[PDB]
Order: sequence, then structure tokens, then C-alpha cells
Amino acid sequence: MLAKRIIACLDVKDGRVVKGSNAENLRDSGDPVELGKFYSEIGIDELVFLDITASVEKRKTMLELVEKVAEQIDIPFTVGGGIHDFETASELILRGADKVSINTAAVENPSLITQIAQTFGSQAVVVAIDAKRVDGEFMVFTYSGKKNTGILLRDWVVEVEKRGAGEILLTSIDRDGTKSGYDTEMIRFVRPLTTLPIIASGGAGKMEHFLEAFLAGADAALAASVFHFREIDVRELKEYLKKHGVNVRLEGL
Repeated sequence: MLAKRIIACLDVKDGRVVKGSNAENLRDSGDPVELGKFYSEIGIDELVFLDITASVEKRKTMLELVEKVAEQIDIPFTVGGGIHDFETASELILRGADKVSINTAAVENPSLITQIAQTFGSQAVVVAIDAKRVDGEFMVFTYSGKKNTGILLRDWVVEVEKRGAGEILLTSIDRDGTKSGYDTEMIRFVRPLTTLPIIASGGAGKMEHFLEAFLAGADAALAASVFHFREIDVRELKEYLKKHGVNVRLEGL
């Protein structure tokens, strides 16, 4: 059966991971190399490096992060945050990013998905879909959740797979950071619409939330807060999930 993955989202500013959380077991929890390597060693399956500024000097600083991270970590990582075009995605993958996450640029140019997939393989292209329920209908939002595109989530999911994406990173904006649970209604809504792996994102607060995301059909669970704020232990989480039938990888724990 398909693997079920636990993925940590590391928010990045100026090539460093947003700090303020005290990893007194680490020398510098702002270092993407040291932090990513640590997560790799404690059982995280993949990383996402999300540039949350996505703007000034982002291009160069993210390239340097990729160069340093790729040579030191042994689990896959995705980069995202303001990847606007094929050349930017290409540079990141060529420097060692395993995957790139595109969102606004994909909505505005869906064949960008296909271009990356054809050059680098579909597995290198993650389409991040940020959605909200708008008057009872799931809609796609771009520009960090500030633009309702008026595109129905249902239609965009189908198009994204048609365009050759390898995975969908499905973020419920309205649960993100709330620690209130993943948007399992959204996950369940998307599940029958695509055969692609769905990375659920936004809302994780406790181990049981991960179980619910997987029961809703997620193939991976992404979380920022619970790892950033050191609220959940990765090994304890995987043991609990495996006990409840979820096909997580316990190797190396």
C-alpha cells in the first residue's frame, strides 16, 4: 500500500529558518542545514522550505539554501514561496531541490506545471492549492490567500492532475496555524477528484489530527506549527499512527 508521510514545513526568511522557538538541543535552529538534518534523523519523511517573504533577494538566497541543504540532507525536500516561472523552478531543481511547489504561477499559467514535469519528471512538481469555503463552495485563492480566483477547487484539482503535477499540497488557509485540526472536509472533498498524492496542510495541533487527515484520504501530512513550536514528537506521532493502521515508515526511529 502507498506510504503515508510526515512532512515538516520550515518557513524561511533570508535563507534562514524563522526562529524564536528554542531548540536547546541544537546549536542554531535557524540554520536550514542543521535543522533539516535533525528532522531527517528523528523520523521526518520530507521537508518543505517555504520562503514566507517570497520577495526581495528571495531568488538568490533560496538558491544558496538549496545548494547547502541538498548536499547535507538525505530526505526529499520541496521549496516553495514565490516561484513565479519555469526558469526559477529549473534553477532550484538543478541545484538539488527534489521538488518545487508552485501555486499562483500555476493558476496563472497551468502549462507551467507540465513544463516542469516534462523536464524534471512529474514527481518534481508539487502544486500548492490554497482553498477556502466561500458560501458553501471550495474556491482556489492565490497571492497568499488574498485573491479569490473564482475557480472552484473541484475544477482546479482535476486540471492540475491533467497538467501532469506529481502531488497536490492542499492548504486550508482558514485552519492554517490554528492548531484546531486539519480541514478533513476539504481533504475528503479532494480525495475522489485526483489519483495524485495529497499533502494535507494547515491546522495540525495534536497527534489525533494527523490520524484524521490520513483517514480523510491524505497521503502526507504537512505541519509547521507543531514542529516549529516543538509541540509534537515525531517518533511518538508515527508510533501512534502505525498503531491505528496508517502506513507510516517506522524505519530509523
